[PDB]
This record gives sequence, C-alpha cells and structure tokens, in this order.
Amino acid sequence: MLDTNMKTQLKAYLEKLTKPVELIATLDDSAKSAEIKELLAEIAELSDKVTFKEDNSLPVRKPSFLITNPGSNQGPRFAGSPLGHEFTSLVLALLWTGGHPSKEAQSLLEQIRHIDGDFEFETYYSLSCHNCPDVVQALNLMSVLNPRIKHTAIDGGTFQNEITDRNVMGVPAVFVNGKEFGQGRMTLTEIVAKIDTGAEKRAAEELNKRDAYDVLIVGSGPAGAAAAIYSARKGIRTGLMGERFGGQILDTVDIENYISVPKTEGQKLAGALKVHVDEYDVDVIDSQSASKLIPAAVEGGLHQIETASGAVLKARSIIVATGAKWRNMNVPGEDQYRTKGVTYCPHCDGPLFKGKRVAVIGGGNSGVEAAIDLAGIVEHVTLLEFAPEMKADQVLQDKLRSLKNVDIILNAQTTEVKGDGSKVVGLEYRDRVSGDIHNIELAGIFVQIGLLPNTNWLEGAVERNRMGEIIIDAKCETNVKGVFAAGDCTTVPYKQIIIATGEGAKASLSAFDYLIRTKTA
Amino acid sequence: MLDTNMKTQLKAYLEKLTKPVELIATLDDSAKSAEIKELLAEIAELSDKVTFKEDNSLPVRKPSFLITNPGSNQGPRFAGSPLGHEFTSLVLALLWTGGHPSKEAQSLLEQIRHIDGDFEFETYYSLSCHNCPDVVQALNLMSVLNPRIKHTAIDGGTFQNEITDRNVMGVPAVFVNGKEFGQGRMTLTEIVAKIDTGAEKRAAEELNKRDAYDVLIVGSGPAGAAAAIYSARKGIRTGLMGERFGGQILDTVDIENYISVPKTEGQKLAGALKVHVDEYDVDVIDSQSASKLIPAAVEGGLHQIETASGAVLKARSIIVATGAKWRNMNVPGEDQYRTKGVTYCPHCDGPLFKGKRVAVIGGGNSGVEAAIDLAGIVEHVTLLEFAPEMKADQVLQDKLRSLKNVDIILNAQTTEVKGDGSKVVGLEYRDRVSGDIHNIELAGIFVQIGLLPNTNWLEGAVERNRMGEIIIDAKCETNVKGVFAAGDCTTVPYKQIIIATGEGAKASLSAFDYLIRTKTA
Ligand SMILES: Cc1cc2nc3c(=O)[nH]c(=O)nc-3n(C[C@H](O)[C@H](O)[C@H](O)COP(=O)(O)OP(=O)(O)OC[C@H]3O[C@@H](n4cnc5c(N)ncnc54)[C@H](O)[C@@H]3O)c2cc1C
Ligand SMILES: Cc1cc2nc3c(=O)[nH]c(=O)nc-3n(C[C@H](O)[C@H](O)[C@H](O)COP(=O)(O)OP(=O)(O)OC[C@H]3O[C@@H](n4cnc5c(N)ncnc54)[C@H](O)[C@@H]3O)c2cc1C
Repeated sequence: MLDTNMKTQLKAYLEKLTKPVELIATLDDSAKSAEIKELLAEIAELSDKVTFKEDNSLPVRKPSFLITNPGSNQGPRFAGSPLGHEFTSLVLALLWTGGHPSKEAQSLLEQIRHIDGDFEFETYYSLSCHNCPDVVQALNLMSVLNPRIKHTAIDGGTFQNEITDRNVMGVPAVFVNGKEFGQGRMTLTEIVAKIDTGAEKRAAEELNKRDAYDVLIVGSGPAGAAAAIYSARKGIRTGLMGERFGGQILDTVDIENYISVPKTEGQKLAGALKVHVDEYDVDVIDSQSASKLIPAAVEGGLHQIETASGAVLKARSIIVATGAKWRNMNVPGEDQYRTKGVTYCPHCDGPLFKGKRVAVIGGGNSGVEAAIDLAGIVEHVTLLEFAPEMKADQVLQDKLRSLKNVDIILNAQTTEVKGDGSKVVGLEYRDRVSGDIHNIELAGIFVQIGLLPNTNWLEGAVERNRMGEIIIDAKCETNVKGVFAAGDCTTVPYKQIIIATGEGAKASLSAFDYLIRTKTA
Repeated sequence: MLDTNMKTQLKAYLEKLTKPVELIATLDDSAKSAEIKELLAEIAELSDKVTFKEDNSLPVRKPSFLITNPGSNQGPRFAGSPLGHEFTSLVLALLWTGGHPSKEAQSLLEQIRHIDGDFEFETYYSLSCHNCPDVVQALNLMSVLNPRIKHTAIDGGTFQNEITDRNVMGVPAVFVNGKEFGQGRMTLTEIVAKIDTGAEKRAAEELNKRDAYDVLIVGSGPAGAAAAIYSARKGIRTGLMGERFGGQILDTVDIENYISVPKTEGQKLAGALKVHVDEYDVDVIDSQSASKLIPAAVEGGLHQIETASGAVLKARSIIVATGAKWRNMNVPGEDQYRTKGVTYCPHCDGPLFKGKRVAVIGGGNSGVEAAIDLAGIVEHVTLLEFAPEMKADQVLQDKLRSLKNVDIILNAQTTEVKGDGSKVVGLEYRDRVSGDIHNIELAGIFVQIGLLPNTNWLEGAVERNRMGEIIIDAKCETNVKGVFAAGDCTTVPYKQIIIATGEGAKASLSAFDYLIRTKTA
C-alpha cells in the first residue's frame, strides 16, 4: 500500500524509535480489512521495534487498529484506511508512541499530560482531505500523552454509515463523549483550551509561574507605590504585591497635608497613585497577603515571599511596606461615624476642630501629647484613660494637667459613640470602678490607643522593635541584606502619607544600590 | 484772660509738671501784645515751675511766645492769641514741655523723636475754629519731641496780613519749609507718614521688629515648605524664611517622580507649594539669607538667626532646610543646555534617555553608580574622569569596566557642551595629560561632580559630616536641642523632592514635640 518512496521514508523515521511499538488490529472480511492488514504487516517488516498483532474479538470498529506499546492499551486508534493525507499522521503516531519527541512546547504537553478528566474523542476524516491531518495529529498526540484522553480517527470513506447517521457534512469533524465538539482546522492549543479551561483556577498557581523579580515590594499603600515608581523608573523588574492597592488612604475622605495638594480625597489620591505606578508597567498584584519571608541563603541569592494563598515569589531584593493597623475602640457608633468625627490622627484632622469640643481616647504618650496639641486650637479636650493612671511620661502628664481647657478622666471606658445620623455629637462612657455611666457632648473623638504594624508575619526573620516596627536605618536597611522597609510598618517616627511616600523612594534607591553592588559577577 | 474756671483747671494740670517751663514772649505795642503779656503773667502766677520772660529783640513774629525749658530754645511758638479753642492746645504744650506724658503710642513718639531732617512748620488757625486744635497739638508735640522739627501756630485773627498774602482760605492750614503742606483735620500719624515716608527702608529693619517664632524654618524649598505647612497646621507661630521660595525645583522643567503626579513642571509645583503654605498664614520671608545661628543659652530659651541683611530673628525652635548647590562643570554651553540635555540627576532624568547615548561627568561613587544605572536603560554611556584614576569603590569600578555599552575616559576635562540651538548633540573634552581635544556625540550629559550643602554658615554651631551635610537622626534632630534639619542639606542619603518633603514633615513634627516638652513652666 506504501509505494517505494513512502517505504524509504518510513524505514528512516523508524530508526528514530527508542521504544517498541505494537499495532493491534481488529478486522473483518472486507477488502478494506485486507488492505489494513497488508499495510500493518508491511510496516512491521521495516523495523524490529514494530510488531503487528491481530485480535478480532475486541469490541471496536472493524477494521481498526490501535497504536501502543507492549503491555499497554494506551494510544490512538485508526478506524479504516490511514493513508492518503493521514499517512503523515500515522507516521507521527508511530514516532510518538516509540519515544520520538513532539515539536510542541513542553509546557503545553505537560498540561495535556496532567489533564484531569475522561475524554473519548472521535474524528471523522476522508483520505483526500488536505486539512484533516493536523486535527487527527493533535488528538493522537493527546492520547499518547494522557491515558484518560482517547482518540479514534475514523475514515469516513470506510464508515459511511456513521457519516450519514451522525450527519457529518464536512471534515475534519470531531466528537467528544458522544457530543459534537468542533469542525475544521483547530489547533492543539484551541482543543486543550476547550477541555481544560482554567476556569476557577487560583491566582496562586499563576503567581508560582512568575520569574524572579529584581525588587518585590510587599504592601501597596503610598510607601509601596512610591517604591514601585522609583524602582520601575530604573528599568528593573519590579513587582508590587499587596492586600489592597491604596492602603489606609482608600478609607479616608479629606486629606489636607499631602504636600502641594491643598485638599484631596483618599480614593482620588489612591487612584492617582495607581495611574503613576501603571505608567511604568510595574507587575501589580492585588488581594494577596505575604505570610512568610524566607531570607536568601547567600548574598546575591534570592529572597522568597510565601503568600497566604500558597504561592511563593522570589526576588533579589525585597521592600517591606505593609503599614499598620490603627487600633479601634470597638464600640457601637465607632464605625458609623468614621470620617464624620471619629478620627485616629491628630496631625491629619486637628485643624477641622477649631473652636469645637473633642475627646482623646488613650493616656499613653500619643494620647497625652495629642491632647496637649489639640488643646492649643480647640475649645475643649477631654482625655479618657481606661486604666487607673495615665501611662504617658510624667512631663507630658504634668503639662496636660496644667491646661485650663482640658479634663482628664481615669478608669474610663467608652461604651458608645453618639451622633445625629451624620456626625458625632457626643460619647458615652462607663467608670470601670463604680460602673456609673456618663456622657460628654463633643464634635470629635481622636482615638489614640495604639498602632499595630503589619509585621507579625516577619517574626524571626526581620528585627523588630518593642512595638513591632521594623528597625531601619536612614537608608531603610533592615538586619537582612537585600531586605529594606518603608512607611508606617517601620521605626519611622511619624505615620503620615507624605512621610511614607518619601520613605518608599528612599527604600527603592537603596535596593537599587544593593543590586548594583551584589552583581559581583 | 482766663476766667476763674479756666484758671482753676490750670493750677490743677500744672501740678502735674515735673520740669520747669519758661514762656518767652516777643512783643510789640498793640493791645494784642498786652493781652498776651497779661495771659503769660497770669499763668506764671499759678505755679513756681512756670516763669515768664520777655525778649522783644528776637527776630520773630510780634506778638509771639515760645514754650520751652530753661537753658533751652526748643519747643512750640504761639503767634497771637492762644485762647478760644487753642486754650486746650496751650495747656497741653505746657504739660508736655514740663514732663507730662503724651497719650500717643510711644512707638510713634520714638519715631518722631528720631526723624532725621529739618522741618519748619507753620499752622494758621482762628480762635473760633473747632477743628484746628488737634492739628496744632500734633505739630506742637512734634516740636517738643524733636529739636529739628519746629512749629509756630499762628492766630490768623492777629496776623491777617499773612492770611491774605499766603491766600489761606480755610483753616487749619499748614505750611512746611515755605511750601503748603496740607489743610484740615490731619492726624499725627498722617503728618509723620508725609515727612518720614519709610520709602526705601530695608526689610531688615522690619524683620528686627518681628516677635519670636514658635518655629522658624530656614530655607523655602520643598523641605521648608512641607515643614511650614505641618507647623502652621498646629496653630503655632510659624516663620518661613528663604532666599528664593521654591528652591531647586523652580529651575527645573519636567518632573515625573513627585509621587501621585505623573508629570508636572518645576515652576508649577513651586506655585502649588506656595498656595498650600499660604492656606495657613505662615509668615513667609523671601530674598533673605541666614548667615549665622546663635544657639539658645538655655533649654526653653530662644535660638536666633542672623541674616546677611543684618536682621536678627528669634525662635523657640529652628528647622534648617537650606538644601544644596549642585556643582557645575563651568564650561561654555552648560548653562545654555540645562534642561535640554544637561542634567545633574540620574534618578530624575534617566528614563528620558532610553535608547540614547549619554555621558556621566565624575568618577566618584555617584558618577560610577550613575553610569552603571544608566547603562541598564540607555544605548551607551561614556564616563569622564578628570583625574588619572576613578575615585569610586573598587567594586563599582570593576562592575563598570565589565559593561559592554560603556567607555571610561580618564584624565578627561570637558571643555564645551555642544548642541544644535535647542538640545545637546555632543561634548568636547581635553586629555589633561597630552592636551589633545576629542569629541563625543551624545544626547545627554549627567553631571555627577558633587553636592555642596548650604551649611557653611552653620560651621561651629551644628555638627556636620565630612561632606558638609547636617548630621540628623531619624527624628531630624541635630546636636543642638531645639534645632532640627530636613532635606538635601542633611545626611538624608538621597536628594529628591518627594524625599525632602517627607523629611520636612518629620522635622516639623519633631519641633512640635520639642515645644510641648520644653514648656516645663
Ligand atoms: C482614617 C485615617 C485617615 C488618615 N488621614 C491621613 C491624612 O489626612 N494625612 C496623612 O498624611 N496621613 C493620614 N493617615 C495616615 C496615612 O494613611 C498612613 O500614614 C499611610 O497610608 C502609611 O502608608 P504605608 O504605605 O506605610 O502603609 P499603608 O497605607 O497602611 O499600606 C500598607 C498596605 O499593605 C497591606 N498589607 C498589610 N499586610 C500585608 C501583607 N502581609 N502582605 C501584603 N500586603 C499587606 C495593607 O493592607 C495596606 O494596603 C490616615 C490614617 C487613617 C487610619
Ligand atoms: C536641575 C535639577 C532638576 C531636578 N529634578 C528633580 C526631579 O525631577 N525630581 C526630584 O525628585 N528631584 C529633582 N531634583 C532634586 C530636588 O530639586 C531637590 O532634591 C529638592 O529640591 C531638595 O529640597 P530642599 O528643600 O531640601 O532644598 P532646596 O530645593 O535646595 O531648597 C533650599 C532653599 O533654601 C535656600 N537657602 C540656601 N541657603 C540659605 C540660607 N543661608 N538662608 C536662607 N535660605 C537659604 C536655597 O536658595 C533654596 O531656595 C532636581 C535638582 C536639580 C538641580
């Protein structure tokens, strides 16, 4: 059935086999069966690595044959004649079964190899169809690669019954698991995309595929964004990963101390940050949390960051910019009146309360100094301390107790923030000793209970001070070579947007200098 | 001439005298002279501190009399009758000559006292003029205060010749040094404003008059402006003094790394800074240079700043934010092509030269690292070093000499920057050893010769590092209590706008904390 040319090419290609191949035929008494039996015997003659066997008891189309390895029943089946245009397909199926490599990208083949699901493909062709072979070959390859993907290529010229029955009006025509699948010149990639959709596959899988970063910035508030802009501007491979782009500013309304901008809003400032970052094609990763830092085992190595989602990213340098949580009172009304008189920051909102009465919650240094600060510009301040005594430095306590527009209330626990539906009008608190409930009328409540830097995930890796802050020097260096930190999560002494952005720029320039100096190759 | 009421009031008011007064009359034979002689003798009777003398040889109007002290010839002269409405003026002139205080503000009297110039005032009045006395009194007071300011109040009813001759058609009518001066109800302030204009008086005099600041910020670039905004927002008395508001950004065009602002220009950013500062009514002083810091002699005292103009300002805290000068090549073409390809900053302009050829001038760490930095994103870098060897760390030199798109030229001195009338196209340099002249074609020249912090005026007062930078800690504290520093003039390791603004905010919050803690009264 092979002319002498086809036969000369085949002996050559068959030399390329590294594994034995069996051709297992299941035949009837038709001339077509005789033709197939002749072909398979002629192929087996061309190589000791190919053997032809017959099993006419099998419950499969007649004539058909399986291409497989000894001991195995895996591989493509041709039903009817595999010559005409399909000769190339037959040869390729032999080569692949016998160990010769495919020319497809190995990542694609590995994907096919590990497709989880059972798929029985059937493809109708005709011998004179110029376009069929590419499709037959793609599905053949899939069946060689994955025992759960089966393929029977069917010669419509032999099984004309099925052509009419299934109303196949054009070829190549593909079926899967009893349903029509597609027609025409589809590619292996397109076929896989249809059966292995990637629908509802986690971002973590994709994150594991990322190459190593030159710098990976963890946290995407103003410090991280600044760092990302400075880094990408130098042309290095810059990743910026964070839980929520924008950080704390996203949840604030009015901002009047972002230097050069008399008044803006948090959401707008966050959006401006995103535009600035995106000008430089930073790889921005959102809704991910770093859960562990694995320090590089050698200078010039790679640091790694594990995510809570289970991914691992790698980088030559890291900038940690995870900021802080600002502790809440956790009382009714607090959330309702955030931005409407409940505030966590005297530097930010102090000026809004000129001529108003306010409270400060907390009698540590922050709270006491906040109270002394506010007492300079507001009508009246009441400081509430939960404990029986203030914790602030004695000089501050003495200074506060000397102000005439200040009341200090000890053993006081806020029980509710009160407003009028739009703004704060007072607060209610309980004396923790007597249990008595009291009320103060006011327009503002400055919560000064404490900050919780977002740094517990670094315990044991990066040195932190007694308050949880990452210890940095003026260059934003930490105790780990190639790890830098910027913004509120650090020992930087004040926590403001303009301060954080400055620090992010510094940390970025330090990381860059570090990269220059550890390319000692 | 005095009724018994006028006479009873006078004896009382005359008790208030602390110095002897003489009334020196120059008379003729008219009834008017007899009236004046009678009045003066009647006044002298009322008090041992008042004496009446006559000198009819003097070359002055007749009748007239001078009000003065013994041994002196200084004071106001009344020509004709000083009764009617002018009685109050006569009494006041007696009281002032005899040591009783004026009710005017003493700063006004001190100004009058020290007016440099000779002014001979004459004022025409009439006895029935209700408005004249205030004017007569003002000029009388001036003559009591300053011997160079003379005043003769003239009774137009007595010297009617002069009324017609000088065409005085309404009173009060004032002349000075032979010229008409003014008519009507002018005030002492208005009179002084006309003869002691303050025209071309230096700003230094006005600066010496300022009260003490809570914070005085020296230098008004981005660091100082940020500091001023943070300070004024706390309601404290905030001064911002500098040579030129805006600092280095004023002379730059394109800025693409002021975080959140993808692209702006220097002049526009400087103007935005001015608007933000002015929202808080900072006392902004421009075109002044600090020439010396005098540290407070005690905690809670006042620091002082001398200016080159000779003023001295005082403040409870100081923030030094004077930035740096960026050293130039000082060669033809350099100034012409500033902003058009000559740049002093790889962080700022690096991205603009993607795919271009550039040079770096200077082979210290900055220059060498700048070159390695740029070599990552530009087509080619040539580094020119003036000396026979680079001064950079060996690791950097080794890294630079391994890059394939880099040439290093030693003993090289730039002689000219070349452009096409709008942008840089090359540079010319001389080999300092052989004297040979060579040319390089390029689009950018990064000058990395060095920074000169604006801090020599602090030598001996504030500790500086080996490069002239003010040594600060993370809180922007210096070695002098109550003196802070921010921005490029400090040991902050990188020199950028966003970094400087962050630092200014920090220094401001530190100064505020310092003020809270040194109000130990
Ligand atoms: C209500 C409010 C109003 C404020 N108003 C002002 C104002 O008017 N002016 C001003 O100057 N300052 C203001 N501040 C303070 C200012 O917002 C912060 O100082 C600033 O945002 C700090 O920036 P940052 O980048 O260091 O940290 P953040 O803004 O806190 O950003 C850190 C980011 O990293 C994320 N992150 C945390 N842990 C991880 C992790 N493990 N992995 C990945 N990502 C993580 C966080 O979710 C966050 O998105 C305000 C703060 C609050 C609470
Ligand atoms: C040409 C050029 C372009 C630049 N482009 C950028 C850019 O794109 N992005 C970026 O981030 N950075 C850029 N920079 C750097 C940036 O401008 C500076 O880092 C920044 O301005 C530093 O701010 P500063 O307030 O510390 O000092 P300065 O801006 O230098 O301001 C200090 C001010 O104090 C004044 N002063 C000095 N001595 C005294 C004295 N004795 N008394 C009173 N006042 C005094 C100075 O005259 C000056 O006005 C550029 C610099 C240059 C030279």
